[PDB]
Amino acid sequence: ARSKIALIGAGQIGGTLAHLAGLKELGDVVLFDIVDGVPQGKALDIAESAPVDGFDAKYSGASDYSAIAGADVVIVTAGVPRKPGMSRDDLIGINLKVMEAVGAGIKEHAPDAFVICITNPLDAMVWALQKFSGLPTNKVVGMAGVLDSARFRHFLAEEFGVSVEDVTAFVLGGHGDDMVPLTRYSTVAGVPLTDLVKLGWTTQEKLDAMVERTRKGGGEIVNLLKTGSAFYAPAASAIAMAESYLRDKKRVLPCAAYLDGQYGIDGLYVGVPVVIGENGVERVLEVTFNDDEKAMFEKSVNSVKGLIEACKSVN
Amino acid sequence: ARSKIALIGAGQIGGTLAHLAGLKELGDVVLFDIVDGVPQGKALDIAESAPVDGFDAKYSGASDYSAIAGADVVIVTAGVPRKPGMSRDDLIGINLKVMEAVGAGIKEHAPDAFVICITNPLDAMVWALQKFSGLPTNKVVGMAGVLDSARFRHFLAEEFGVSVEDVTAFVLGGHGDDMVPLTRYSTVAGVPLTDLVKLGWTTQEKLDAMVERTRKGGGEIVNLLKTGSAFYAPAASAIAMAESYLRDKKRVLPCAAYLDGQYGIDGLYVGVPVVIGENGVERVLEVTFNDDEKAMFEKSVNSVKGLIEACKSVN
Amino acid sequence: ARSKIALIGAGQIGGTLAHLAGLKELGDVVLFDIVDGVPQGKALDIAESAPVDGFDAKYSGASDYSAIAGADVVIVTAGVPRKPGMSRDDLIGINLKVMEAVGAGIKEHAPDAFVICITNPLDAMVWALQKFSGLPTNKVVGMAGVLDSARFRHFLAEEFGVSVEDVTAFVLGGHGDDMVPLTRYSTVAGVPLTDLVKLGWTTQEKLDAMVERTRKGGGEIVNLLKTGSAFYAPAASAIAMAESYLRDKKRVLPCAAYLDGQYGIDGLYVGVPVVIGENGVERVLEVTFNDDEKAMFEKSVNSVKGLIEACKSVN
Amino acid sequence: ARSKIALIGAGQIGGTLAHLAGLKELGDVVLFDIVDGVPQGKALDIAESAPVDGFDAKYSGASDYSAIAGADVVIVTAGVPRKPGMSRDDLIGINLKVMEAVGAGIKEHAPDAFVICITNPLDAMVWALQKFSGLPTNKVVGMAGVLDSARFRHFLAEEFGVSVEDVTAFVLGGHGDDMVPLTRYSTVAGVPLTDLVKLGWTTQEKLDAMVERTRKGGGEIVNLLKTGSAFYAPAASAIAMAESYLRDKKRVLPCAAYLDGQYGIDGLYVGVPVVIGENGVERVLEVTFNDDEKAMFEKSVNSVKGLIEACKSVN
Ligand SMILES: NC(=O)c1ccc[n+]([C@@H]2O[C@H](COP(=O)([O-])OP(=O)(O)OC[C@H]3O[C@@H](n4cnc5c(N)ncnc54)[C@H](O)[C@@H]3O)[C@@H](O)[C@H]2O)c1
Ligand SMILES: NC(=O)c1ccc[n+]([C@@H]2O[C@H](COP(=O)([O-])OP(=O)(O)OC[C@H]3O[C@@H](n4cnc5c(N)ncnc54)[C@H](O)[C@@H]3O)[C@@H](O)[C@H]2O)c1
Ligand SMILES: NC(=O)c1ccc[n+]([C@@H]2O[C@H](COP(=O)([O-])OP(=O)(O)OC[C@H]3O[C@@H](n4cnc5c(N)ncnc54)[C@H](O)[C@@H]3O)[C@@H](O)[C@H]2O)c1
Ligand SMILES: NC(=O)c1ccc[n+]([C@@H]2O[C@H](COP(=O)([O-])OP(=O)(O)OC[C@H]3O[C@@H](n4cnc5c(N)ncnc54)[C@H](O)[C@@H]3O)[C@@H](O)[C@H]2O)c1
Ligand SMILES: [Ca+2]
Ligand SMILES: [Ca+2]
Ligand SMILES: [Ca+2]
Ligand SMILES: [Ca+2]
Ligand SMILES: [Ca+2]
Ligand SMILES: [Ca+2]
Ligand SMILES: [Ca+2]
Ligand SMILES: [Ca+2]
Ligand SMILES: [Cl-]
Ligand SMILES: [Cl-]
Ligand SMILES: [Cl-]
Ligand SMILES: [Cl-]
Repeated sequence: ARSKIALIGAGQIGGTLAHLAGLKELGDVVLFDIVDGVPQGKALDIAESAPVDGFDAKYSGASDYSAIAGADVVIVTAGVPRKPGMSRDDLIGINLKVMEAVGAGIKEHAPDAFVICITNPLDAMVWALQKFSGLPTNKVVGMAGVLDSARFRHFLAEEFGVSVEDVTAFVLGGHGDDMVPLTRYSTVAGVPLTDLVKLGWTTQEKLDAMVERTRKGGGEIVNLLKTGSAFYAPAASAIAMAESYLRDKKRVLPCAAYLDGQYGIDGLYVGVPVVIGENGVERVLEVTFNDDEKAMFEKSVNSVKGLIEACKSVN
Repeated sequence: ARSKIALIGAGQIGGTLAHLAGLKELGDVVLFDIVDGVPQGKALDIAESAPVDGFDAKYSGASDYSAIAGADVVIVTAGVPRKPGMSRDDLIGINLKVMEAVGAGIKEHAPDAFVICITNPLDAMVWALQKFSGLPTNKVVGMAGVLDSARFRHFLAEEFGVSVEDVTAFVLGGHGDDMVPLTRYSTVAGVPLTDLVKLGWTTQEKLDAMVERTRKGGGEIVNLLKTGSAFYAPAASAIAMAESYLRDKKRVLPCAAYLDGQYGIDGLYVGVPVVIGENGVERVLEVTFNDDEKAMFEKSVNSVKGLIEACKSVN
Repeated sequence: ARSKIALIGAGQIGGTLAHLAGLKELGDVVLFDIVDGVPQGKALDIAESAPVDGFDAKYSGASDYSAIAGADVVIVTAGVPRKPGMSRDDLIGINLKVMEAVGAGIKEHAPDAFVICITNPLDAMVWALQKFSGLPTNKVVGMAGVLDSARFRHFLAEEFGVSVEDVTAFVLGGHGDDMVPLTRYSTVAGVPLTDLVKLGWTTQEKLDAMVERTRKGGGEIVNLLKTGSAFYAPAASAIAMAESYLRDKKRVLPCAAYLDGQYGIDGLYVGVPVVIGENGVERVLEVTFNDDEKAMFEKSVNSVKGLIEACKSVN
Repeated sequence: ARSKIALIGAGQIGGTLAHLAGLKELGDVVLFDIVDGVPQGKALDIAESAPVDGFDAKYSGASDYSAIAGADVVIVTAGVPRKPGMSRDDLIGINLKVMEAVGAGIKEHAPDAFVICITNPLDAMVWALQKFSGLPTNKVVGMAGVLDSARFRHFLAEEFGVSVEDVTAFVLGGHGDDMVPLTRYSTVAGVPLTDLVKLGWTTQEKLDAMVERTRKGGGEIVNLLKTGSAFYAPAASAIAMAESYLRDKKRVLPCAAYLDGQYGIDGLYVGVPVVIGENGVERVLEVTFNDDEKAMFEKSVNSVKGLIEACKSVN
C-alpha cells in the first residue's frame, strides 16, 4: 500500500521523473517503455542509488502494461521527437498512435489513476489521451504551464536578485506564441511585476524580454543541447503536480485541464490554473482578463482548436 | 568550519530554534541561558535525537558568553514574560537590562554575527540590542513580520482550500494594532486577495476577519495555552531568516530593520520587506502606499517612536 | 485521504511529535489532551508555522476521543510525572487509569490504528494499553529502544569523531539497568565496537562508560533540565517508528513488542528488534546471545514480569 | 560565499551530479565540458527547475577552466567510453590525456578544491589526476566503493525485506574482480550477514550470489541500457562524498584514497574506508583481515599496480 507511480516512457524525462519520485519518497515506481532493457536498467540504477539517501521504494521496468496495474499516478512521456525532416502532421500522426496504445493500457490496467501527460504536442496529446483512455476528465491533465512558470521565475529571480522562493509567475495557455503571461499577477513577495517597474526595480524592456525569453525557453535549451530537449525542469514540474495529487496538497498550478465552461470554453484542454488534490483537478481558477489578455487567450485557444482539428484529420 | 548558530535564551522558542537548526542542517548550535542546566540539557537532548534523522551538528549549552565566540548567526529570545502584575515600563525595564547584557556578549564574542532579535517588545528590543552591541545596523534585525505573514497565510489557505505554498501575505509594521497588511499585495497563485473577493472566492467580511485574526494571533495562542505564548511559528519564522543569511538565499521577508531613509524613516527599526543574504539586510523593498495604508503605516511608526521614547525614559 | 496521526497527550513530547509530523509531511495531526486549550493552541501554533516550510497538513486539538476517529497512527504520551513524593505503585496506579481511558478511546474510535505507547513505565503501560484497547498485538508497540540506540549512537559518534549516520547501536530490553546492549552488534561503518577497541580507535573503559552513560541517559537529561524529562530525542524516536509504518519502510528498530515465543518469551512486551511496516510489527529479529547477554536479558525480562505483576496488583 | 561545486564533464553522470547538488542545496554549480552548449544547456535547465523545489543556487556552463575558479569541490567525469573496438591501453591513453588537461585546470584555477574523480579506469585515473594537478593527496579521492556499497545494500534490503536504511555493506578495493567484500562487516541492524545466515534469514548461496551480483553490477546496468553505463547510483555516491566534505560530516565511506602506509601500501590509490570532512580524507580505517580477505586484498592491489604500470607505459 505505498503509492504506485507508473512512468510511461523511460527516456530523458521519464528517468528524471523516476529519480525525483525516489528522492521525494513519493512511492513505488514502474518505468514502462517499448525499448526493452531501458526501463529495467534505469529502474535498477535508481534502486541502487536509494541506500545512499535512504529512500525505500520499489523500482521496476516493463514493456507490458500489466506492470502498471493499480497505479495511483501515471505520467506519460512516451513518443518520438520531431526530427528535422518531419512535418507537424507526421509528428501528431505518430505520437497520436502512441497515445492510443498508452490510453488502452491505462484504461485496462490503471483506470483509477491520475494521469499527467507530457508528450508533445501537449494540448492535443492530452486531449487525445483522455479520449483514448476514457478516464474522467478531472483525472487527466497536461504539464505545460508549470514549466513556463518555473522558467519565468528563474529569469525574474535573477533580474531582481532575490530568492526563487519569493517569485510567482502567472501563465496560462500553452508554450511559445500560445503562452498567455499576466505580468500583473506575477510578483516578488506579493508585489506585482508591473509595480516593480514603477518602483524602478526593473524596466519595462527587461520585463518584456523576460516574457519573450519564457516564450522561447524550450527552444533555447534545444539550441544549447542540440541532441534533445529540456528534461530537468519538465520533470520537476510534473512531479510537483504528482505530489499535489498524492499528498492532497491542493496546489494551484497552471496545467492543461479539461474545461467544462470555465474561461468560456467547453470540451477542450487549455492551460489554466487549477487546484490539484486527491480528487484530481478539483477547481479551475478563472481570472478576469483585460483586453490585451482576452485577445492573447483567444489566439491561444484557437491554436489549440487548430491542433485538435489536425488530430481528427490524421486519425 | 560548519556555520555556528548561537541561541541566546534556551526557553520555549530557543529550544525550538535549536531543534529546527538541527533538522535543517544549518550548522553547529550553542544554546545560552542564565538558568544553568537548561541550555545544556536541551542541547544534549537534541544532540541525542540527531542519529535518528542523520544530521551532523555539534550542540552545546552555556551560561558564559565565551561559548558564543565566532557565531555566524545569533538569535535572541532571552528575557522575561509580562506577568499579569507587570507594567509595560516594568517589562521594558527588565528586558532592556537583558538586552544590555546580551549586547555586551555579542560585542565581545560574536562581533561579525548576523543577529536576529525575538525578545519583546520587539521593535524596541531590536533597536536597543543594536545600540548596545554596536554591530552594523544591517547585521541586526528583528523577527516579527514573518510570523504575521505565516499566520495570515494559514488562515488564507484554509479559507480558499489551497496549499499554503501558493499563498503570499504582505505585512509591514509590527504586531496587533501596529500591523500594516496590504491585502492587495497578498495573493493566491499571484491573484491578489482583493481580486479573489471580486471573483467570489471569498467575501470582504471574511477577508477583514482574517486580517483581524492575524492582528490578534499572538493573543489567540496565549488564550489557548494559558502558560505561555506561541513558539513553533515564531521559531520557524526566525529560522527562515537565519537560513536566508547562512545560504545567501536573498529571501524577501518582512522584518524589523533599521531604516536609513526608506519609507521616509531615519534611525528606527520598522517592519518592512527586506532582502536577507550573506551581507545581512541587503535591500529594503519600499512599496507605494495608498492613503489608507500611509495612515496605517504612520500610526505604526508613531507607536514604535513612543516605545523607543519609553526605553530612553527607563534607561 | 492523507494519513491521520492522533497524538494522545499534548505535553512536551506530544507537541514535539506534532511538530515533527508536520515537518516530515507525514499527514494530518490531531492533538488530544484532558487540559482544554493546550492541544488546540499547540495545534494552531504548528499550523501557523506551516507556510514557512510549505507543509500541507490539517492540525486540530481536542479533548473528545471522537476527534481521533480513523487515525492511522496513534502515539500515546498521556499521563503524569512521578513527583518526588510519589511511589512506583502510585505512578503505575495513576498512569494505568490513564491507559484505561486512552485504550477505550482507541477501541471505539481508532480500532485500525498502529499504536505507539511512550507513557512510563513503558514496558507495563504498553502491555496495559494493548489489553485495554483490544487491538491486535502486532498493532501496538512501545518506544524505548530507539531512544537508547540514538543516545548511544551520539556518544559513539563523538568518541570516534565520525558521522552519526555511520554508527549503529544494538540494544534490547528496557532503559537503565534493564537495557541489554550488544556492543558486538554495534558498529562504525560495519566494524563492531569490540573490533574498534582492538584497533585502538577507542578503549574498553571508554566503551563501558558509553554503555553506562546510555543506561543513565534519561536521568542525565532530568538532572540538567530539573523541571521535566527529555523530549526531543524521545519524540524523534517515535516518529521514526511512525514513519516506518506510514511509508511501509520496514525499518528494523528496537521497540517494546509483544512476543509470541520469540526470545523464549510468550505474552509479554519486551524490547526487541522488529521490522515495522504497513502491517505493524511484521517480524522480530531474534539474535543468538552469548552467556553474558542471556543473563542480562533474563534479568531485564524478570524486571518486566515484576512490573506487570505490580499492575495486576494495583488494578 | 555559497560553496562552489565544479563538475568537470557534463555528460550522464555530470548532469545528474548537477541536479542532485541543487536539490540538496549544496551550493553554486559550474558544469564544464569540451562540447560547447552541453554544460550551458544542462545548467540552464536545472536552474529553471529550481523554483519548483525552492533551491537557490547559481548554475553556469563553461568550456574554459577559468569558470571553475575557487571551486570548493571538483567532481571529474570527463573522458570517453571504451567503444567495442578499443583496447584498455587505448582507453587509458585517451582518458589519461583528459586527466592531464583536467589536472592542469584544477592546478591553475581551483588549487584548494576537494577533488572527486569518477572517470574510468578509476584507480589509475585518480592516481594520474592527483599527479597532474599536484593537489595534496588528502584532497583528491576516487568514487568507487560507495557505489558497490549502495548496490550491495539494495540487494540485501530486497533479500531480507527490510529498509535500505538498516543495511550496511563493507567493501574495499575496486569494482568487479577487484572488489573485496567483507560480509562479516556487512550488517542488518548491526547483525552481520554471516550471523543472518546462521539465523536462517538467508542462505550462504544467496549471500554469495549477492556478492557476485555486486561484482557484476556495473555490467548488469550496461547490459540493460546498451547505450551507456549507470549514472544515477554513481552520481548519488559521489554526492555523498561531496556533502561529507562540504558539511564536515565525517562520514566513513569506502573510497579510492592515497595510502601513506595504511593497509601496508605506500604511494597508491586503493579503495578503503575513509573519514571525509572539511580537511579531506582525514583518517583511513584499517581493519584486520582474515586469510581469505588478505589474499583478496593483495590481488586487488596488484591489479591497481598493473594499471598504474600501464599508465606509465602509455605516458
Ligand atoms: N509538455 C512540455 O512542457 C514538454 C517539455 C519538454 C518535453 N516535452 C515532450 O516530452 C516528451 C518526452 O521527452 P523526452 O526528452 O523524455 O523524450 P525521449 O525521446 O528521451 O523519451 C521518449 C521515450 O518514449 C519511448 N516510446 C516511444 N514510443 C513508445 C510507445 N509506443 N510506448 C511506450 N514508450 C514509447 C521511447 O522509447 C523513449 O524512451 C517528448 O514528446 C517531448 O517533446 C514536453
Ligand atoms: N517577535 C515576535 O514575533 C515574538 C513572538 C513570540 C514571542 N516573542 C518573545 O520572545 C521571547 C521568548 O519567548 P519564549 O516563549 O522563548 O520565552 P521563555 O521564557 O520560554 O524563554 C526565555 C529564556 O530567556 C532566559 N533568560 C532570562 N534572562 C536572561 C538573561 N539575562 N540572559 C540570558 N537568558 C535569559 C530565561 O531563563 C528563559 O529560558 C519573549 O520575550 C516573547 O515575548 C516574540
Ligand atoms: N518511553 C520512553 O523512552 C520515554 C522517554 C521519555 C519520556 N517518557 C514518558 O513519556 C510521557 C510523556 O512525557 P512528557 O514530557 O510529554 O509529559 P507531559 O507531562 O509534558 O505531557 C503529558 C500530557 O498528558 C496529559 N494527560 C494527563 N492525563 C491525561 C489523560 N487522562 N488523557 C489525556 N491526556 C492526559 C497531560 O495534561 C499532559 O499534557 C511520560 O510518562 C514520560 O515519563 C517515556
Ligand atoms: N568510478 C565509478 O564507479 C564509475 C561508475 C560509472 C561510470 N564511471 C565512469 O564515469 C565516467 C563518466 O561517465 P558518463 O556516463 O558521465 O560519461 P559521458 O560520456 O556521458 O560523459 C563524459 C563527458 O566528458 C566530456 N569530455 C570528454 N573529453 C573531455 C575533456 N577533455 N574535458 C572535459 N570534458 C570532456 C564529454 O564531452 C562528456 O560530456 C566514464 O569514464 C565512466 O566509465 C565510473
Ligand atoms: Ca529517511
Ligand atoms: Ca466564467
Ligand atoms: Ca543525510
Ligand atoms: Ca523612498
Ligand atoms: Ca514542498
Ligand atoms: Ca527462537
Ligand atoms: Ca526552502
Ligand atoms: Ca597498519
Ligand atoms: Cl552511503
Ligand atoms: Cl534510528
Ligand atoms: Cl516565509
Ligand atoms: Cl511550482
